[PDB]
Amino acid sequence: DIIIATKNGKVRGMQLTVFGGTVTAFLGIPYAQPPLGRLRFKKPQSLTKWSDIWNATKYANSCCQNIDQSFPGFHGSEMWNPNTDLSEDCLYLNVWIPAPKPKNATVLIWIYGGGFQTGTSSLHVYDGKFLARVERVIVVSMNYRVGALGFLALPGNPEAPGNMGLFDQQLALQWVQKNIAAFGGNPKSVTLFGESAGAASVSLHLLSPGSHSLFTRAILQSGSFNAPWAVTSLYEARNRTLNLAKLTGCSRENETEIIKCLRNKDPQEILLNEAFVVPYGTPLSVNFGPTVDGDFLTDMPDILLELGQFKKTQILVGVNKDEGTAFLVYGAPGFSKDNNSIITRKEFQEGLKIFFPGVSEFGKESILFHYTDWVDDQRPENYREALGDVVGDYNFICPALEFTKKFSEWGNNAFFYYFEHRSSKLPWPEWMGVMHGYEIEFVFGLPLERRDQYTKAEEILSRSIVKRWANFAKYGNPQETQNQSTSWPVFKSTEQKYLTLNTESTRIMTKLRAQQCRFWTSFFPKV
Ligand SMILES: *[C@@H]1O[C@H](CO[C@@H]2O[C@@H](C)[C@@H](O)[C@@H](O)[C@@H]2O)[C@@H](O[C@@H]2O[C@H](CO)[C@@H](O)[C@H](O)[C@H]2NC(C)=O)[C@H](O)[C@H]1NC(C)=O
Ligand SMILES: *[C@@H]1O[C@H](CO[C@@H]2O[C@@H](C)[C@@H](O)[C@@H](O)[C@@H]2O)[C@@H](O[C@@H]2O[C@H](CO)[C@@H](O)[C@H](O)[C@H]2NC(C)=O)[C@H](O)[C@H]1NC(C)=O
Ligand SMILES: *[C@@H]1O[C@H](CO[C@@H]2O[C@@H](C)[C@@H](O)[C@@H](O)[C@@H]2O)[C@@H](O[C@@H]2O[C@H](CO)[C@@H](O)[C@H](O)[C@H]2NC(C)=O)[C@H](O)[C@H]1NC(C)=O
Ligand SMILES: O=C(NC[C@H](O)CNCC1CCCCC1)C(c1ccccc1)c1ccccc1
Ligand SMILES: *[C@@H]1O[C@H](CO[C@@H]2O[C@@H](C)[C@@H](O)[C@@H](O)[C@@H]2O)[C@@H](O)[C@H](O)[C@H]1NC(C)=O
Ligand SMILES: *[C@@H]1O[C@H](CO)[C@@H](O)[C@H](O)[C@H]1NC(C)=O
Ligand SMILES: *[C@@H]1O[C@H](CO)[C@@H](O)[C@H](O)[C@H]1NC(C)=O
Ligand SMILES: [Cl-]
Ligand SMILES: [Cl-]
Ligand SMILES: [Cl-]
Ligand SMILES: [Cl-]
Ligand SMILES: [Cl-]
Ligand SMILES: [Cl-]
Ligand SMILES: [Cl-]
Ligand SMILES: [Cl-]
Ligand SMILES: [Cl-]
Ligand SMILES: [Cl-]
Ligand SMILES: [Cl-]
Ligand SMILES: [Cl-]
Ligand SMILES: [Cl-]
Ligand code: NA
Ligand code: NA
Repeated sequence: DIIIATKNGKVRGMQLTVFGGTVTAFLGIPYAQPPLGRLRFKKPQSLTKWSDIWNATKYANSCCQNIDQSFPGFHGSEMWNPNTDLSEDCLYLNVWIPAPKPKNATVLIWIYGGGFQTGTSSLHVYDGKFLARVERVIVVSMNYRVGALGFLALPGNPEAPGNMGLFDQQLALQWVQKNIAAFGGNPKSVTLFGESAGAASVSLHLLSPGSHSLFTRAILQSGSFNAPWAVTSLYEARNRTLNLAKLTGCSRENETEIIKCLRNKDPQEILLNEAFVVPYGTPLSVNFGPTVDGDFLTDMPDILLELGQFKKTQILVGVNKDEGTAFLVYGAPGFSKDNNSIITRKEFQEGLKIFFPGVSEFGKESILFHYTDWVDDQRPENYREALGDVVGDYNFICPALEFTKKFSEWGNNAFFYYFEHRSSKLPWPEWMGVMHGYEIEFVFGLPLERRDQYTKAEEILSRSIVKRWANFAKYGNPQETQNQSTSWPVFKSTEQKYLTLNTESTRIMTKLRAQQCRFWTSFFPKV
């Protein structure tokens, strides 16, 4: 029996057998008053002390969210849907500590993605027990509010100030500072890592002054705040808030009377209405996301990045080879996970209208012009691969690259990776390649489980990635120093070296997607 005295009370964990060893898991520790009733849409409130032994032996409720129902019964989509009950009462976190108890272990804090509308820390691919067992770090992950319940914005109004889900994250980082030493953890050695909207979240903690003292280093997988989907403007946010008010019958004149009316609405009413607050949205539609609230985020983050206004520390940043492919089968005409998705020039043009709905004809033409000059015009995959590249370069790869160049220009070490391995267990079709989100299982060491039917070469690749991530968190330097590994050079703004992650030869390359990213980063924002 394993009871720890946290600052708010005693929690009891459970014992886990992992690779002939043991991990102690604390699942579902609460870190805030449940944001219910009059607390819905507010910032999270501190938790009152309990005098019993809290039983932290099962994953807690997931936060209210809409489910991906586009492919019922398909593991490729459903692996991402919540695996606990949905509830507003969802502000809980998990802790995996090595056995026996460490003395001063580095802590890894995971922040999941999901487009800021979905996600949960209880997902199988976020199980931190392998990192605890293998690298003797402490893995922490938290649930945070998402969708309108987490990011509805009436800027300046504390009844719904925006960025509540980011403050949920922040309060959990504070829990680790106040409590993790009781678990064997070193609160002075905390590395945030996250993927997609989780990665964008991590980058925003690098800008928020309130999070500066709550972590040491940061890892950003397939995401950063300067990606076009990551920050809702004050314009759209209030137009989206106001729409939601109309759809729910809550249009009032006193701006607080609106919030009051959305608080007697059942969570389902709010959820089913989030889809329509945007007139013509995209598959990547972040209906309710981070805004410039003037509390968590003091200015527009592009300006903060550009003028060096962020925590000075090391970062590890990276992207996958085919970020853009997953989105094509959520709306692009002619695409389907159940065929090879050979699309015509006309279908490609229609696809740009889907992903760039309010962009001018000239802007859409300029995308076509940059991506439709190929070596071979007979190649029938040409338009199919071009549209995936368009979506991935615009939405993920070029913003991550630009974040890395700009962040490192202020003098910190940065490490950039290009993940190009397609999991042998990937349930999506082959033409979709190295998809968005399918490095995560390698980062968490799932292929280290010999029973799970990954190949040997994947166990090795995961084993090395896990080492490099752990060395990064522990030492600010993501090297594998023992097994004659390729040395990972720092990403400098001149040479822009990066490391490729794959099962064969890990190489050092320069200036990833240079041509494509000059278009997206220099020319396209003019249109
Ligand atoms: C746990 O270790 C810390 C030292 O942390 C080091 O620095 C961090 C930035 C991180 O990178 C870790 O890997 C390092 O191990 C100890 O902190 C010291 O505390 C004493 C007070 O007793 C203080 O005088 C020292 O200045 C601190 N050292 C540093 C480097 O800041 C802490 O005591 C250790 N905890 C336990 C329980 O042993
Ligand atoms: C700001 O919001 C308006 C209002 O959104 C419309 O009504 C909501 C209830 C929701 O159902 C949305 O999908 C609706 O679009 C939007 O502009 C509207 O555009 C549509 C047609 O595209 C049409 O209803 C009206 O022309 C507009 N509604 C008005 C004027 O009330 C759009 O999101 C934003 N419009 C502007 C001008 O900023
Ligand atoms: C690939 O499939 C898409 C999607 O069509 C559906 O899925 C298929 C697997 C099959 O079950 C079809 O019967 C389904 O309709 C095809 O796109 C459709 O194309 C037809 C005619 O070209 C058109 O009428 C539909 O509107 C299209 N639907 C969508 C969602 O785009 C596409 O033609 C298939 N491509 C190849 C190369 O086989
Ligand atoms: O992740 C989103 N929404 C939550 C959805 O319940 C689940 N996602 C679909 C999965 C399919 C394969 C890998 C990716 C996840 C959304 C998004 C928006 C902005 C940035 C990143 C992601 C999105 C993702 C894929 C396709 C369409 C939309
Ligand atoms: C919390 O859970 C306890 C679980 O029962 C046993 O507790 C320890 C001693 C281990 O042996 C464990 O494996 C067992 O399952 C309950 O005894 C206790 O009443 C519970 N308390 C609350 C408040 O739910
Ligand atoms: C809106 O209602 C709140 C609560 O009663 C009140 O404090 C505020 O002054 C009202 N605003 C206006 C403009 O009347
Ligand atoms: C290095 O190789 C040895 C070979 O036995 C293996 O046990 C070990 O896990 C490897 N280490 C890393 C970090 O890959
Ligand atoms: Cl719960
Ligand atoms: Cl519910
Ligand atoms: Cl599961
Ligand atoms: Cl899986
Ligand atoms: Cl490539
Ligand atoms: Cl052509
Ligand atoms: Cl061009
Ligand atoms: Cl998988
Ligand atoms: Cl093919
Ligand atoms: Cl070299
Ligand atoms: Cl390239
Ligand atoms: Cl250059
Ligand atoms: Cl150009
Ligand atoms: Na390339
Ligand atoms: Na141009």
